[PDB]
Amino acid sequence: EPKKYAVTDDYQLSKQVLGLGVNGKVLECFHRRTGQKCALKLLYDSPKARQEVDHHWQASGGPHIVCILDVYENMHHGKRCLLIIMECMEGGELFSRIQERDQAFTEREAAEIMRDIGTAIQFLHSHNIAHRDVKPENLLYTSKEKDAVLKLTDFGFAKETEKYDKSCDMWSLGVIMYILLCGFPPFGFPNPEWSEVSEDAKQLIRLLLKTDPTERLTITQFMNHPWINQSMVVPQTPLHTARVLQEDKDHWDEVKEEMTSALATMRVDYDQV
Ligand SMILES: O=C1NCCc2[nH]c(-c3ccnc(-c4cnc5ccccc5c4)c3)cc21
Repeated sequence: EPKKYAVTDDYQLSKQVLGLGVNGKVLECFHRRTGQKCALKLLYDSPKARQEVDHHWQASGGPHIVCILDVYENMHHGKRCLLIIMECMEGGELFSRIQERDQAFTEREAAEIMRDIGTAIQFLHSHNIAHRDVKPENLLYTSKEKDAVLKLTDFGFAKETEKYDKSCDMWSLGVIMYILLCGFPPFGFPNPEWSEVSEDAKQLIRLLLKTDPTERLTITQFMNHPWINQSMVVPQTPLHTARVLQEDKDHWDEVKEEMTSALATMRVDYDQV
């Protein structure tokens, strides 16, 4: 299953960094014989690294999941490492693409995005995998083109399960959906940004952002909600999202940082009350 020969036999590596995960850095690379641009995640070997490889491998091929192409077990700097070769997500991050629109971003488009993310979580939860770190850095597009596909990645905190772990994914969906609809995170629905958002959308968010994890919707309830299930019928209402993301771009790193912190807090064995 994992290739034991040198990854450089098959791939020409670059030093262009494409992203950073808890277990390793993500580099650009090129398949030596097809020329296809790909992404290489370098994981120094460990049980956590073996878990990530195992979980991403099982999830690879599922809807809206970044696909693994190859996995290599190599020696690097005298250390045993695992190299995950993934499809190159040349469209970049979800919210950067929205930010780079001027053009109308509609509530229907947010509903289609959320349905895509929910489809990925639905696949994972039906295979007893909870992601536990769904966040802007992990939501990527296959290309900069209009027909790009949104996919989830990074299984470094994934866990084979537990209703609590799955409810942390559902909380992530509510946070992402909140930002999708107004351009700032929930950490009420203030006017003017939320003035014209439908009642279905605000109802779904409140059901996902319950403080009590047992009160949060499951992914099945999420996918059956009319805002998701009937996402095509969702009003084409133009949102403030792109404009707000541009206006607040200097604070975007802080938004990502506190979401990362909130997600890590949900993963601790024992937390304060
Ligand atoms: O596992 C991860 N944890 C943290 C972030 C991340 N990005 C990736 C990743 C994977 C594949 N392609 C990319 C990628 C992202 N952004 C790009 C922008 C422009 C060109 C290529 C890009 C590739 C990123 C994986 C991970």
